[PDB]
Parts: sequence; structure tokens; C-alpha cells
Amino acid sequence: VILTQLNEDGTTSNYFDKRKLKIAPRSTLQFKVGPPFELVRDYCPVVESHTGRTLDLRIIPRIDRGFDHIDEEWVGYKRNYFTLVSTFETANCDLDTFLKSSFDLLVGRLRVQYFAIKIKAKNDDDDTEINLVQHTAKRDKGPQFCPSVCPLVPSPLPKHQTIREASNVRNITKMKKYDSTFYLHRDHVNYEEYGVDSLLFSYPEDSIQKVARYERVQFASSISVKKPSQQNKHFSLHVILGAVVDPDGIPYDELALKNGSKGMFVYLQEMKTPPLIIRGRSPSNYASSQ
DNA sequence: GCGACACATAAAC
DNA sequence: AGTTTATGTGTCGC
Repeated sequence: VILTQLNEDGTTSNYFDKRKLKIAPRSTLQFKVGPPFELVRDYCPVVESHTGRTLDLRIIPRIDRGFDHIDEEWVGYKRNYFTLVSTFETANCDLDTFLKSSFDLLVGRLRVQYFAIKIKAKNDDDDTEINLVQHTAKRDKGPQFCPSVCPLVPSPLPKHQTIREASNVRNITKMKKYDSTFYLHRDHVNYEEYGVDSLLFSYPEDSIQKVARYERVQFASSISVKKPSQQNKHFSLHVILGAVVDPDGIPYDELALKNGSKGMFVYLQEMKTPPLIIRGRSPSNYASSQ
């Protein structure tokens, strides 16, 4: 009934079929590593502004809630939360150096203001985009919102156990414990060490995330989970790393910029999951029917 | 099949 | 040690 795999950090992922077994909502058995991500492609090259060195980039994503591996399929539930986390790394540049440097897109050179991640859901068979929604912990007693673009600096991805532990922390002392893992506070650096043109100082806010954490995520309530043939639709979750540039023929999305104008999120790299099945609200998707 | 409201139960403190 | 929080899911009414 429960199939167990050891995660990288020694925690377990415990896969079970909610059609057959009901587990408590706050059980640690609801936390588990989801499907592994794969490269879709690399897009615009990025170079350091004096050396000309190409910046090596890699997205490091993981799903930590919401998906079970059940007989060779990855299965989620429309009504339930998933968690998708991601960082990125720069193989050839340590963070401290990276933040003092400046970088251009090779298209002919657009200056990078900052790096950021976004996520999307798609129908994996036809590339149609599917809406995602997020809640706060208050769920129906708080607002609903669509996942946002997350400015980020390079960082290792926290272990599954760390994401689990930090999921519902309010206590101030405990929050302090995790702060350095999730945030860089630009207002606490020595400003005299940095040039006006430095990458750190073109980030839009002082509080800069080191990890993009999309928690309490669902597919939009209106998604059809089956095809007309009654076969399951196949979905995929995508993570896109971009460079945000000032707007004034390569893939990009428009972005609501800080100063009011509309800039460009220029694609750098994209990863996606294998095909995903989503179980809808039908009673037959739950053990209560049996 | 979906929005709303309800109940239940382990985590968080 | 008890209370509140957070979240899977049961149920009602259209």
C-alpha cells in the first residue's frame, strides 16, 4: 500500500494511492519528492561585461509535495496543494564575485538588470498553457493569486527536509534560523565594496530570494483532466530562468517592471517534468468511495 | 462538475 | 499541556 524511496538527505518519500488509502492532511507522509525535471533548452547566452566570459547556468528544481509515483505514472490531485522549489547555479562564478560583476545578453548587447525564475503549467501533448493558482495558509479566508516572477541570486537547492521544516513557520526565533537559507538582504552589505553598475544593485528590492518557493499551488479549478476519449490528459510543470532587461527576435515575456515601465524577461534556460496525471473531483478518485 | 462551507487531525507553538 | 493552524477531503446545492 505504501511504497518507500530514500531521498538524497535521508528522508523518505512514501508513495500511496489516495483511491485506496486516506492519510491525515498534516501527516509527514504527504511530503515527498516528485518527478525529476529535464532540460527543454537553452536560449540567450549571457557574458560578463569585460572578460567576455560566458556564464554557465543551470536550473536546480524539485517538487516536494503533491505528486506520487504510482505504477509508472506521476499522479497529482486537482483539489490538493503541490510545492515546487527552484534555485539556479553558475558553475564558473562564485556568488560573491557574481554580485560585484555586470552581465550582458549576447543577441548587440542588452545589460542584465537581474536574474529571475517563473513557473508554468502546460498540456504536454499540445503545448497549451494551463493556469496555476496559489493560496496563502489561510486558504479561502485569504487571497488567491497566480505564481509570480521571482528575482533570485544563485544558491544550492535546500534539502527536502529543510523545505518540509520551513513550510509553516511563524515563530520569530525559528524564522531567524532559516533566514540565511532563503534570503540575501542587500541593505546589510557594505555598499562601499560595490560599483554603481554592479549586478547586486540592479535587483529591484533589498530583500532578494535565494530560493524560489512556490507553495500551496494548484492547477486552476476549471482544468479538464480527461480527454474526450476518457484517456487522462498529460500535463507538465515548467521552470524558466530569465534575465530581466530594460525594454528601450528571441524568446521573452513582457514584465511589469518596478519603475512602472514594461521590461522584458528574456529566456535563458527552461526545464520541465515528465508527463503528469491529475485526478479530478470525482468520488471514484477517493478511498471514501470504497 | 464547480464554489462554498464543514469536519477532522497532526503540526506548530 | 492545551489551543490554534493548516490542509485533505466530505458534502450540499446549483
